[PDB]
Amino acid sequence: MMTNLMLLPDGMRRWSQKQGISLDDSYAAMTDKLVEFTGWAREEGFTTFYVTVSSVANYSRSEEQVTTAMNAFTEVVRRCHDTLNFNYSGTLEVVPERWLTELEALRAKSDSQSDFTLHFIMGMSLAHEVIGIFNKFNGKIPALTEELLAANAYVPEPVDFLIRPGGHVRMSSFYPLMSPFAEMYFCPTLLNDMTRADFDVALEDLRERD
Amino acid sequence: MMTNLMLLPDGMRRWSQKQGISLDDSYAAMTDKLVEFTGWAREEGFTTFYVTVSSVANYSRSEEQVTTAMNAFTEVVRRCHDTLNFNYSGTLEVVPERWLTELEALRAKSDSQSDFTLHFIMGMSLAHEVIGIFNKFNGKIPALTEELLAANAYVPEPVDFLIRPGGHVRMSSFYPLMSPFAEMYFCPTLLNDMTRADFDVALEDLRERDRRYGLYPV
Ligand SMILES: [Mg+2]
Ligand SMILES: [Mg+2]
Repeated sequence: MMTNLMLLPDGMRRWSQKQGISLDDSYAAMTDKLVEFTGWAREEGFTTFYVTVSSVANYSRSEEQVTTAMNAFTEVVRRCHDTLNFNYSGTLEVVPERWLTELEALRAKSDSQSDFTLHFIMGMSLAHEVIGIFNKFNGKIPALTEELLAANAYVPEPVDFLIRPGGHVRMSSFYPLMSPFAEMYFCPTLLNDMTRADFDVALEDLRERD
Repeated sequence: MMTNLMLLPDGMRRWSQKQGISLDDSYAAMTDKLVEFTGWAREEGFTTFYVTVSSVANYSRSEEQVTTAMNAFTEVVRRCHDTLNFNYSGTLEVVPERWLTELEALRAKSDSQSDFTLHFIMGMSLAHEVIGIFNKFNGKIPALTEELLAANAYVPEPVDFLIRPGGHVRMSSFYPLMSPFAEMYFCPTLLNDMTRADFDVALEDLRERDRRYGLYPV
């Protein structure tokens, strides 16, 4: 029975400024924090933990900025893939090949028998998502159905809860297409400053709406 | 630089409970409030004021509830259409045809030369929107382009700012397809309790935000 959580990581540049460290070191703190967060989500019973790694727009950051971020996200998977199920999706054509190749090999040997999945979405953008689905089925089916759309969306199931730390109240190209009933939670805390208590009080807020 | 604004109306049933009045009278207050809000948005220089009238799910309400709501939204347009440009879009097949006929007549009588547009989206639901676009172009084009998608989405441009009163921190069926970087503002105030000051401080919050569009500052 799916119960799933989506995180929109944010605040690494601001944290690097706050701490007086490089962007690389802030993204290293992000890797550590996302491993923590993945374990919190698993402990809390979520069946999939979705992490929005990147938008299409993000890949127009500088080459160094893209490498910093993509390496830091991939390092989460290097550390976790042997003890959870790893999957990924998105507008893969904008993801630099080096990261796609590495993430695919990690996916291929990840722990497929795990009841818990870490799922990365890369290159998020509703317009690119819809264009890809259209082009796959164009002329090949009589009509698009809700089932076929759900089976081809980047996020493969409805998202129950979405958390965005870092102070910005916006989706920034990360909205999950097939989640009309998702509950959203925003907080100012930068991702790298989030504690388990911060996560727990976010879940109190999210769970106490229903 | 030009900006637009979208409002997600919410809170009519709770307001009827709070005020001790019928749902119909709460929707009458909503009509009054939306006429106010439309004027505030125009005064603030927004090019278009978008109102998310309904989701597809809304049309599973009772027939009386649907008529009450659709009449109350249409009354907004009856009152203001003569001095602005009115347009509408959405999953129109789920809207009872009476309202489509009246709204089309009001659009025809509205001021197409106006520098301000009131735009209603009805039957919002991204799955239905996408399915409608697919079925329109299926087998008729070699590939879907961003340009064609933008020209056929319910909301005809990216939305800069959207406001959701009523306390729910969620987008329901109302997230605008072609707005990756819309700023969202939520507040607990029920729509029918919102004052001009409430609107003004929402705009302070929205306008102060640093919009980055997925990039870092240069
Ligand atoms: Mg950021
Ligand atoms: Mg409501």
